Amino acid sequence: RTGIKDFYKDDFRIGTAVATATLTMKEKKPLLALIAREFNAITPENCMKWEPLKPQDKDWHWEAADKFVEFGEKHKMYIVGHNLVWHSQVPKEVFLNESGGTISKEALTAKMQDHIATLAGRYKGRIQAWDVVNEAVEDDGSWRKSPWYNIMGEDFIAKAFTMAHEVDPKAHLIYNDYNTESPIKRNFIVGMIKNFKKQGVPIHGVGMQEHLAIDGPSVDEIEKTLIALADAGVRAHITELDIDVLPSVFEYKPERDPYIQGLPKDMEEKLAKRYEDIFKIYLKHRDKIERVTLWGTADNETWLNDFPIKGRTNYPLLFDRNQKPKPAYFRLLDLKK
Repeated sequence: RTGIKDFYKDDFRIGTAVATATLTMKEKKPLLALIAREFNAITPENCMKWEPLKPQDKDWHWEAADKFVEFGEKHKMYIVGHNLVWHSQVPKEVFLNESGGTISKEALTAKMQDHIATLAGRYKGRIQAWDVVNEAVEDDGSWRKSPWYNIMGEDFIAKAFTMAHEVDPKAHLIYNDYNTESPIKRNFIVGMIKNFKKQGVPIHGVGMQEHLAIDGPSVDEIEKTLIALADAGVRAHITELDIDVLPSVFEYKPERDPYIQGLPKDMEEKLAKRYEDIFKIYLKHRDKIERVTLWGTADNETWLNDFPIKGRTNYPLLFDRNQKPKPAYFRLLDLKK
């Protein structure tokens, strides 16, 4: 019982996000060992996305992704495949023909299916969960006007899952999305999910990205999302969990980056209290959740350091800039003691 994964077995798997640099650099070895000690599930940050894996939709770059999957099997990880079909980080050449004007519905369908057949096929039986479709719902309670939707309709989701289930029938198919605590967006998602599953579409689970803030959203809305998803027939997945502790709502300002010198004790405790309250709800509905994954291991590798404002110093994860366990981490351990 050494890592946080051992404390949370019999409940749900504790995962993290693995960067490409961690796999292709020998000086990032301590990070790899740190992940193997603490987590029992992994998710590729970028190496399995369309553009980084297949730039201009031409030649594949399996190298980075292969080292990821191999690392997972080397430690018996719950390997998650990140993004088969996403609206972002996808080459423009995909949504256009050989002219190239706007591609047709049938031709684009072939591109999506060929991509799935190749990507999911290469790691068939070696990947436990796939992020089939991601962020298909607009935050205003409607369909996202992506090229995927505007051309193939909304049924591109139904086809992506169907194709993936044919390619790798043992993989747990997942629909991922953010802002799932927003009722108007959550209702649209659950409704969409229920409609597809009724039509035979193999949707096994729905992923909550859980890009939460230090203040909100509340644990009540988080709980309601868990209940709504459970009643939808799918399994709950926490996919990209992180806690933004910086003032939000861009241009850099000395006042909106007030923790350059470090994170104060009252902030460390407010963050510890935050993570604790969230996991309290997770443990309450442990039978609904299959996996809880934090988007990164240490604070130095978070995307929130440079987004939405570049140059800031953020503390969203369980480990700090020096790979040391933060009070929030131990706070989560005490829950299972």
